[PDB]
Amino acid sequence: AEPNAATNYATEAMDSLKTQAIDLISQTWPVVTTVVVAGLVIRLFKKFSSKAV
Amino acid sequence: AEPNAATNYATEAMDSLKTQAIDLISQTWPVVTTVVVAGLVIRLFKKFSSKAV
Repeated sequence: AEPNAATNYATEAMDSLKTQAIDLISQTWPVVTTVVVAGLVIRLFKKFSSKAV
Repeated sequence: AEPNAATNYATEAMDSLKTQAIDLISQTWPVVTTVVVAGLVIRLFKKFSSKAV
């Protein structure tokens, strides 16, 4: 009753904070994917210079 | 006889005041239990923010 109804409202804002934290981390994934675009494209250019040496 | 019968009527209202004071304190216990519902639910939310830091 007393802590049961209090944990019903608390669980509602906790699951909206779980879904919106998964959205914020979904903006993190494409940013580190673009950092790996600089790593793979620049390091393939280093393969151009080393292979011609 | 004289203070003995006087203390019989006085003891009757004293034991009705003991039982009804135990009832009034039984309304006090669930009110401080709801204050501990704010302490444990709010302080578990503070555990959410501190654990993500």
